[PDB]
Amino acid sequence: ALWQFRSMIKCAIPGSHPLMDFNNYGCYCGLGGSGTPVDELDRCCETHDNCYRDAKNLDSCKFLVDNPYTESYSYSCSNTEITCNSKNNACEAFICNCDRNAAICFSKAPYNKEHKNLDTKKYC
Ligand SMILES: C[C@H](CCC(=O)NCCS(=O)(=O)O)[C@H]1CC[C@H]2[C@@H]3[C@H](O)C[C@@H]4C[C@H](O)CC[C@]4(C)[C@H]3CC[C@]12C
Ligand SMILES: [Ca+2]
Repeated sequence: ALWQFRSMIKCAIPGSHPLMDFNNYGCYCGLGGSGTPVDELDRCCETHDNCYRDAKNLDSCKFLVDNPYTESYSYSCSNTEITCNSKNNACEAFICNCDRNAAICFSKAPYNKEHKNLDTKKYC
């Protein structure tokens, strides 16, 4: 679920709490998404959006109001190391992994301040 995703991100990137703020990043980091990713970090979010999209397509899965972000799963954090609980059901496991991959992608991408709260109606 969204809040778990936030938590999962702080795990892989400690000094990140202040960035989940009211803000949004690039063309895909936030909700919706349109046009083309503006950089590596934004591409991570686009990839994550496509991942959720694949989840919504699994005929064996149905999420509340078709929003994978509502799906709560179980996961644990070690030393910035994320582990998805094997007890999660198939649908939850897919989401957990999407969130995990994104968290890892985020930790490796550069953060470009000029993309914070980018005017999406203009540049996306
Ligand atoms: C993980 C990211 C932090 C940047 C950063 O500190 N990089 C450091 C890199 S390095 O260590 O210096 O290499 C932040 C940037 C904007 C954040 C996103 C935005 O705040 C929009 C969204 C807010 C929601 O509460 C959670 C998902 C949501 C989609 C956030 C995921 C985390 C992001 C992608
Ligand atoms: Ca659940």
